[PDB]
Amino acid sequence: GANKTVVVTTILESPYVMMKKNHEMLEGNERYEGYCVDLAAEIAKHCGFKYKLTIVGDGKYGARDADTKIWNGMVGELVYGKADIAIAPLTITLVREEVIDFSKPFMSLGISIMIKKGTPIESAEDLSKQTEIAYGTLDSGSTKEFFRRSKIAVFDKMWTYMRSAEPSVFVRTTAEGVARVRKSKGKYAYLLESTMNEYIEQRKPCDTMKVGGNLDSKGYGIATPKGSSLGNAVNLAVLKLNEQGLLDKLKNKWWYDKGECG
Ligand SMILES: CN1N=C(C(=O)O)[C@@H]2[C@@H](C(=O)O)NC[C@@H]21
Ligand SMILES: [Cl-]
Repeated sequence: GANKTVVVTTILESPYVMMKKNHEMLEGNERYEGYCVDLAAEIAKHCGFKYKLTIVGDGKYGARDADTKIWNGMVGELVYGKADIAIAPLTITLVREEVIDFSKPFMSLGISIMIKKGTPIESAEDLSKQTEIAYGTLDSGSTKEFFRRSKIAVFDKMWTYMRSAEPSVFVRTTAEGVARVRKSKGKYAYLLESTMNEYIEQRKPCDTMKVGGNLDSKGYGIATPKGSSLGNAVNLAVLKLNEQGLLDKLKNKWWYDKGECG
């Protein structure tokens, strides 16, 4: 049939998608800025479609409720037909791959440790061998699942602690995790994706630090409904954009050009 505007679902997560300061005076796609806003424009240009950015209605990434079997978040919007494509820091995972299609990754990352500056922790092993400093993950996401599945002694010790810790060590959003690090006087460490950690480290108040290496290696992908015809072109566009340097240009624009910490 005739071409229609492609509905893009995305999520407010810095520096991927943010409201422009003057969004009250703006309409449509111009309300938003960030890495994924720029990426959406490039994908649409390289696939020849017009598009409308929308913020996921429930504010969530995408997980399946164990009792109802209903998918929430951006994944749900694709699964149930409410959006045509998701362009966001959505981690490529086994369970999501079963219900949606993912492009090859547009960004590489791994699980990492965030501390308040001066916290006496250098590694995951350090965290696992002590109790004074609490530590946790985003409550629904791929980081939590890495710990749930690990056979590595240190990480399994960490999961056994986190899953039963009181009060809960799990947080609702990145912003909550960061705030908890900043306000807990060194007594909370946050396990999160290296991409967010590295962004936050270069934002005022310049009071956090990434410690140690990454624990794994994964990727973010552009997602489409399973079997969608848009999937093939989007996948080729991601590879083409990487090969020409555009993805790294956008990463440097949104991470290090805008660093506030010297
Ligand atoms: C904010 N992000 N942190 C995550 C984590 O699990 O650390 C989630 C992960 C996912 O797609 O589940 N990538 C987006 C979310
Ligand atoms: Cl081991």
